[PDB]
Amino acid sequence: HYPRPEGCSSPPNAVSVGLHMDLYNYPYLYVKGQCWNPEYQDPNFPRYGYKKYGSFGSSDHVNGKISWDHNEFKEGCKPIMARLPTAYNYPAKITFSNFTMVLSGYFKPKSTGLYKFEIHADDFILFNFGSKNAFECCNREESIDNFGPYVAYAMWPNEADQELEVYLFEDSYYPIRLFYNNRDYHSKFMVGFYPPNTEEITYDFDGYLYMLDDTGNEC
Ligand SMILES: CC(=O)N[C@@H]1[C@@H](O)[C@H](O[C@@H]2O[C@H](CO)[C@H](O)[C@H](O)[C@H]2O)[C@@H](CO)O[C@H]1O
Ligand SMILES: [Ca+2]
Ligand SMILES: [Cl-]
Repeated sequence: HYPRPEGCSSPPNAVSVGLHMDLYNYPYLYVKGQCWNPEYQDPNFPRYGYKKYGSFGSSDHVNGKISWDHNEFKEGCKPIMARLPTAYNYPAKITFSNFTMVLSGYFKPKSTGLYKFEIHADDFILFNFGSKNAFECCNREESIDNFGPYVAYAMWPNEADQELEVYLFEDSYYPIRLFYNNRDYHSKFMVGFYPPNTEEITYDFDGYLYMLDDTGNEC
């Protein structure tokens, strides 16, 4: 039985394009008995530990080509400044070597059918999906950390590749929450999907990602 998660409904004027992003500090234990912080492994971390170093940035309308694979860095145990893809509407360089990111909003299928998602993580990616898994319809800011058991849990090195299948409907916006951490050095945040009856994967979310107003009525 393919999973069939709950979605949301909204009048078009209450809909805007793209996801919300918040960026959080994630320090090294030390910079110039390993150097990187193992905190990200604690089970309380994705629920509330991820905020305890404070945040440093946010953006909105995050759309299109949101994945990356940064494997060019030469040095470990050291903060390295680099830019996010332009999909993030976030101009400043970040400590790509060590940071945490949460992306939330809604995935809207273009056709009713079965979707397969594929994620590849360095270091850590969590995938929550559905009004009863990610967050409440039209109440994203209040319920953002009330997510359920993960639909996918990818951690480098040993659990770094994951996939999942969900059956989805044209007329519904599905709450979606993507948690990413880099503890150190190289950074990979790859979230792709296969639409229904489609053999080739895509990493372009353009036309699929939306935000609804936080009215709180289930819309
Ligand atoms: C070339 C090499 O082996 N460099 C090592 C790093 O692998 C290692 O850091 C880890 O790198 C992996 C990717 O392979 C991953 O991104 C981890 O997050 C990261 O900690 C590092 C140990 O601190 O030493 C480098 O020299
Ligand atoms: Ca890493
Ligand atoms: Cl659900």
